[PDB]
Amino acid sequence: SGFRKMAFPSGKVEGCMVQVTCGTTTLNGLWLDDVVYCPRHVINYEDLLIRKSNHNFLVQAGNVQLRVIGHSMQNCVLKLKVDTANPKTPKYKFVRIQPGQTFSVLACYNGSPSGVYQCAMRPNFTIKGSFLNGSCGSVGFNIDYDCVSFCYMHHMELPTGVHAGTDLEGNFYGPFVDRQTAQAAGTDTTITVNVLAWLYAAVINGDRWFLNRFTTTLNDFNLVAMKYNYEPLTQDHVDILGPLSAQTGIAVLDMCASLKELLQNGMNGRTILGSALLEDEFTPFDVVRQCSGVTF
Amino acid sequence: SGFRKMAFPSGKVEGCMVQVTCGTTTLNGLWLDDVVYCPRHVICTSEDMLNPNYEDLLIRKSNHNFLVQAGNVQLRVIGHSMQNCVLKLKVDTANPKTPKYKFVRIQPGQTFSVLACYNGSPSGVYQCAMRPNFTIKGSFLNGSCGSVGFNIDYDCVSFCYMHHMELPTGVHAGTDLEGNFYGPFVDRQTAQAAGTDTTITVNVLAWLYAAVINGDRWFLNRFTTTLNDFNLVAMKYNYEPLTQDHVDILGPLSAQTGIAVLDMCASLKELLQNGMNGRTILGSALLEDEFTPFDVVRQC
Ligand SMILES: NC(=O)c1ccc2cncc(NC(=O)Cc3cccc(Cl)c3)c2c1
Ligand SMILES: [Cl-]
Repeated sequence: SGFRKMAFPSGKVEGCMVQVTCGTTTLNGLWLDDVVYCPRHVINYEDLLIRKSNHNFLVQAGNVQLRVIGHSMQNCVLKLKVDTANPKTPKYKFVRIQPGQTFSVLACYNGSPSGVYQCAMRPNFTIKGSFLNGSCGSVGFNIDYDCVSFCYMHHMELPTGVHAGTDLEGNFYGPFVDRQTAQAAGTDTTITVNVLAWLYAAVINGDRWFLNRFTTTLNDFNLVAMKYNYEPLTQDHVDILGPLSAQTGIAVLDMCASLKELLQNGMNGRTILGSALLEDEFTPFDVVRQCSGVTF
Repeated sequence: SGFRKMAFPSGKVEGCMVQVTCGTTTLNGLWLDDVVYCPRHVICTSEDMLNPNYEDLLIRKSNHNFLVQAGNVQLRVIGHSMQNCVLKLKVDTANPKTPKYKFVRIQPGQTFSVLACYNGSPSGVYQCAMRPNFTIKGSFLNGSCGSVGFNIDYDCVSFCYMHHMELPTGVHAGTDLEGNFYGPFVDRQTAQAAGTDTTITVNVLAWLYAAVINGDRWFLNRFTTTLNDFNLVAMKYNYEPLTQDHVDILGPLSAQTGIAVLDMCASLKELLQNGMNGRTILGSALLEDEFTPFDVVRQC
């Protein structure tokens, strides 16, 4: 029993964190095999990069200085070729995630990991993280068996306190650019399929006060979701929720009628899994994994 | 900016998790140097759990009855001893991945990270607090016994909790790494219940200071309070009494924000009276009590 916001064990990623210094700027890098990946803003980026030599980039792995022997740019990520392969390199892939998907973040400062938290890629492509100055280059990831799938690298904080970054191939999530200019996060929405998954997790843990005898059509629910700044629920989301529906005996559209009643009438002084708000940062897969105990 | 429930990086603890099997029971052990620490209830059957005599059960065991597995390697047990509710299995190999560590006993209100494990394999990490009633509101399934709680301040891992059992309300009970339980609990399947829980007042105050540091002041008011009047009101909402030690501990956050502790106590009194009125504080519609004054200073 119990339901916590749970991150993946961070050990496989900790063994990859390094410090990258270029001039006055110090940030974090990801050392995989013989390449160190970091935000290109550590340095017209092609014009700024052509003026740099390998010895201008100082890379520190623990108390050891790594020698940079090459450098190249891929989108908004700088790739520093080093003379030593990371002996701690885990099995890994670079994957691009979609809004609504969750991942763990290993927040780092000076190439030293300080904390790990779980979060979701918001529908507006920002993340509600917890980062201070020096956190740039911190990474987001998921784990599948023994394979680490790197999905995010931190680049900047927006004026509202939310965060923006890229996949590990340097492509930004969202309409952001890596420079000091007027940029704002778009109006955010609630991840509907995730709220539904969290309602199924509450039923599994013995919280059934919000259940009702009613059902709804997907069209009627989507009109209600549009009214309350909730993302549209598609047939794919309904299919994905299938296992949780079979486990609890509550049809997905039956759980939508509960969500509709919660949106129109509130919680009435009650909580669900210790929360007075509807939680949207647990995917259907996170709920099944936390209520089954899958290990890495 | 931002404020998240943040756990310590778990790598130093992952390299210590092993699987301990005794007969039909399989649970987790903590491998530090040449000793594997695990709940002594690994020697029990489900029947034995009503009134186990651990000394009588342990004397019937030999070293080869305990199967210890570290990854794909079987460790050889060369000795065994019991210390309170923890079993200490001497093994023939020192853990090469043993970090710098200490065993510390924490007090209610203190927070720590938990590395939840099954079959000696880590599955997840979360942050939690030792409740005033000595239970933890964890997320643990069958097989999670032996999972550990820790803090990593600087490069030293301070182990403070080992998971032993789930109570009927879904909350969890365990021991420090010397095998002494937190709370009036016993490793017996006897009728045991968590005492009435309360809110950790010093932690809610710390979290209100974190909100002010992140730019939010909507909840502040022009009033102050005496410590006694604050306690008379807060105890009516099931809040723990605030002591002079708590007021002293909040000193740095008071100096940073310019809001005296007893003025912050007056905003807390008002929040309990009024509720939030559709507003949130650091993305929460409830008053959060699982961040200590130390966690707020560390994260903000
Ligand atoms: N499904 C379960 O059996 C279950 C679920 C969540 C569980 C979460 N934590 C622990 C489990 N087990 C026990 O508490 C074992 C036990 C029993 C009595 C006395 C002691 Cl000291 C130990 C858990 C089991
Ligand atoms: Cl303590």
